Amino acid sequence: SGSMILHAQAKHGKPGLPWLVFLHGFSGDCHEWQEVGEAFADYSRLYVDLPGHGGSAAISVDGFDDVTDLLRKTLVSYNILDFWLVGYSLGGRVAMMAACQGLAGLCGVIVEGGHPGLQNAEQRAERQRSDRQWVQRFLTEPLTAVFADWYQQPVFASLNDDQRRELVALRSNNNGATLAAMLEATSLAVQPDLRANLSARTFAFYYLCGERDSKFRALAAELAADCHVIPRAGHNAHRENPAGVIASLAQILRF
Repeated sequence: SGSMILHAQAKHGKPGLPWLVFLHGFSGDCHEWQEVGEAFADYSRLYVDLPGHGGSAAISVDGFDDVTDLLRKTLVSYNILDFWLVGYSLGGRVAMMAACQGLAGLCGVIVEGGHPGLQNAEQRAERQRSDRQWVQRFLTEPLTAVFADWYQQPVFASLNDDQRRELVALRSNNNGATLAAMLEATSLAVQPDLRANLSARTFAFYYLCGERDSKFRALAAELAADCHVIPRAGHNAHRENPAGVIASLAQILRF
């Protein structure tokens, strides 16, 4: 279909300052990080749509290598030469994979909710089982029906009914086929265990955790990261406490 890059929204800041390149989570889009990112009016900001999502819905990938290649291509096309990657959940995993492969111009990586990888064949088989079942639902069921159950998952337990309904309605603005393909392609089941790579890193790496997010606080500690704990926040700290996340990002980026 032609020479492709990822769809993204660019905001230009001061010349000489780095770009902040933001990566959303599964089912989301490039609006995910804008409430937080637009606080950094002096930086340039790139809000990327991952394959299968937003304006990148028609861009398919077979795995992380394809995603990393597309991200690299996109950065080159925008002439982004110095940048931070900031990723939430799947976007955090994309950021870690790309940084570990190696990206020219990378200043550092900041992750919220990004799993560094499973550690044995057993955990992987089970995540593969779970992801395959979701994939088949996204591939065959009306999106609203799938998302209705999606938001009943334990990670969303802290939500109320109005919030769940809102999210179901919002995320039903996606395509099921492209979401399914991306879910499969970048499944945690096929991701390497990045602990060794992260330990041996030559780039800066920071972790943000909602106070209530015990799962990712534990994972951040496994990565020997001193997590920036965001008060009054759970599984999506940048959404639940945007001012707190802005403060933490300012502490990290500006010093």
